[PDB]
Amino acid sequence: KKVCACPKILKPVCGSDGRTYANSCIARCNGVSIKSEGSCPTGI
Repeated sequence: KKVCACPKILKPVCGSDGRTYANSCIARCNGVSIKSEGSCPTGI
């Protein structure tokens, strides 16, 4: 099984699954799309 290696960049974003990613590249490798900006909350 292959997997993407997350880069060393900062200012993460929120995918359309409702989870945090270091960039759009990572959400895409999980089958998610970018939705909003910043680190996403746990749901609180």
